[PDB]
Amino acid sequence: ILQHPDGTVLKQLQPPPRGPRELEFYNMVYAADCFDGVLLELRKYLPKYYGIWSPPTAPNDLYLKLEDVTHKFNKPCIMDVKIGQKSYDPFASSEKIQQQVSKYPLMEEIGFLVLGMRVYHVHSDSYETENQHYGRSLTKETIKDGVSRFFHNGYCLRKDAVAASIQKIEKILQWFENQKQLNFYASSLLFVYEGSGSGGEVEVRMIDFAHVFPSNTIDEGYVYGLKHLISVLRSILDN
Ligand SMILES: Nc1ncnc2c1ncn2[C@@H]1O[C@H](COP(=O)(O)OP(=O)(O)O)[C@@H](O)[C@H]1O
Ligand SMILES: O=P(O)(O)O[C@@H]1[C@H](O)[C@H](O)[C@@H](OP(=O)(O)O)[C@H](OP(=O)(O)O)[C@H]1O
Ligand SMILES: [Mg+2]
Ligand SMILES: [Mg+2]
Repeated sequence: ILQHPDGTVLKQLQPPPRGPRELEFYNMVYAADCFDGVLLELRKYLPKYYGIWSPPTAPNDLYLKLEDVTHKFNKPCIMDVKIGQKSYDPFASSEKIQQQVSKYPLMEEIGFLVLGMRVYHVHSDSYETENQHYGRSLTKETIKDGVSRFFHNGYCLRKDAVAASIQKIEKILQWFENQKQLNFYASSLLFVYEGSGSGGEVEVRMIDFAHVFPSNTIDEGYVYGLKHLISVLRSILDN
């Protein structure tokens, strides 16, 4: 992921089949001649898409040019949460299924996995980061405090950002409850709030679409993960 001063990011296409699939997902959603109401609504929850991009001198090197969801923030606090009960897709091999379940064998039970966070601490004007091993170490007993950490700025819990997050996730859940044409595996929600007195800006966007597939069913694992995440955030409001 390359961050560009124009308010965009360039995401390098992953090797096939993942990179090509993510490209085609964005092309499908953002097709200029799209009149599918489901897809037009989905656009609101994705980074804006500016098409495929390559360097002028390197047509081989393929990127997606996307809105930088963090651009409007002064001190963005960022968390990436993988959503669903399964982080492997319908065409995964036995080995891949085993790999993915072994990365986090609680995915079926919890329905989400924190991939990382970067949190602004007001007292020290500095960021604290957690890597992939943080979320993979969370259990049912520790998931609430694990998530809470994202919203704690060193002196208080940002319940404003928690409540805003619930409200934005709820609109995404509504979209999911009103479509049966796409299932999303190994995709994430990106949470951003303002760390730096009306810093009430919050973003929750869907990202990472290397494993989205056509379907004829509600995405039940995704819905389960969103509901559980909402449940956890709601309990944090009682702290
Ligand atoms: N559109 C975006 N705006 C801001 N940050 C982004 C955006 N897309 C990705 N990122 C950041 O880059 C990280 C990795 O991007 P992602 O699409 O998940 O790639 P990967 O397929 O390598 O997991 C995310 O966790 C997020 O912090
Ligand atoms: O973050 P880590 O610990 O390196 O582990 C990776 C992580 O689970 C990725 O989400 C996954 O890609 P997919 O979500 O696309 O499966 C990747 O699979 P890969 O090794 O097959 O790329 C894993 O190696
Ligand atoms: Mg990702
Ligand atoms: Mg990915």
